[PDB]
Amino acid sequence: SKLQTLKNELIRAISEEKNKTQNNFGFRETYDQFKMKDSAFELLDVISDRSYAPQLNSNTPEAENERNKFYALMDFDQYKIEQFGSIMEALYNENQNHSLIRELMISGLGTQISFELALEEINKKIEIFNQDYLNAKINSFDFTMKLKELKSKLNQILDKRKEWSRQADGLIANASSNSSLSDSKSLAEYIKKRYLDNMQNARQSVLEAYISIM
Repeated sequence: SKLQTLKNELIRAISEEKNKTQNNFGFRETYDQFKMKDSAFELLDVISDRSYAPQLNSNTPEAENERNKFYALMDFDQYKIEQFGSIMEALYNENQNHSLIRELMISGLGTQISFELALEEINKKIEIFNQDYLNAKINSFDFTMKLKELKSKLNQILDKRKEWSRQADGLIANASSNSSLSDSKSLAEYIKKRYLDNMQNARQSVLEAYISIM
């Protein structure tokens, strides 16, 4: 079966992606939350009743789970997270950078949440469609188009989650050596000009991809 190949490919790819997002492997959050406890994580409440959405830096298990999505965004790579946290900490000095910091954390954490919801959405749709085909509600051509399109959305979200991640690498390569030694304004300006739009667009793209699967 060409069809069974396609479907199994997909189910495996979704699985591996799902294992990733988890596989801490004894990854441990540092005590200062990679320099973001008293900076970036202070500027937001948990993204995923809303009065009880804890501060993202708090000692609650829901804030920890959310911070763990940020670290998944950065592949549980502790020094990359630290290098990003330290630029956030440099920016936090001037309260006029705070809304940039918040915007940056929304683009990233937002990218990861939509990513993981989309993986789950794709999985659900494969299952529904397979039953529909098992129940002979749909033929193999319809099942194949659906799977192809699901597969294409998977590729869009992977590429875009990676797009964000490389934005973050660029900024780290430039600024994690010296951010707290730099003019804060120039550092903010650099980020806005080089990185912010690419980050926000990675986020929108992944978001719209997830929306288009439901």
